Amino acid sequence: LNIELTKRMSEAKRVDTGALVEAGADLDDIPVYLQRLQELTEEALPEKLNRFLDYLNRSSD
Amino acid sequence: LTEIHQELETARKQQQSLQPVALSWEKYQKQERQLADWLEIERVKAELHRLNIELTKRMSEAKRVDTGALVEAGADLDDIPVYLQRLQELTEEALPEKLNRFLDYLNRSSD
Repeated sequence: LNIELTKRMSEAKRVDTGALVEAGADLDDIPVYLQRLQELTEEALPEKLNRFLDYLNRSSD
Repeated sequence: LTEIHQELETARKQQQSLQPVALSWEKYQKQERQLADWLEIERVKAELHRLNIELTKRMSEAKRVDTGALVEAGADLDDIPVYLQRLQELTEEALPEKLNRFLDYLNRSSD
């Protein structure tokens, strides 16, 4: 499990652009990632898709 | 020439990624031989845990910067040999050729 977890964390840092850059790839850094995840599932994605659709409607039309 | 330069840069990046894998694998080999001689055990096994975590992280890194050959294998200890082979195949045959080609075409576009 630990191996997998570490591997998974790596891929996260592979795609992150600064959200969890300061974080590491050890189990002690697991909560931070989790927190980030909930944010991406709570406020970032919803509001940001809202902004994208608002721009696509106000502009391009 | 830019295509050739990109090939050379990718080869250099792959070799740089691979080398820490080799260092960590040598450390793991030393620890494994120590443990085998031992057969207190818990401390050695925890060090093995740490070394395997480092090994997997380095293997994943090397996979990230790979563009082919390493795709067959995975980021597991059993795949350690192939990566090592790749490193050699670079340091002796891939990186030199590439470099020469680059240093050739660089002179072919300027002189």
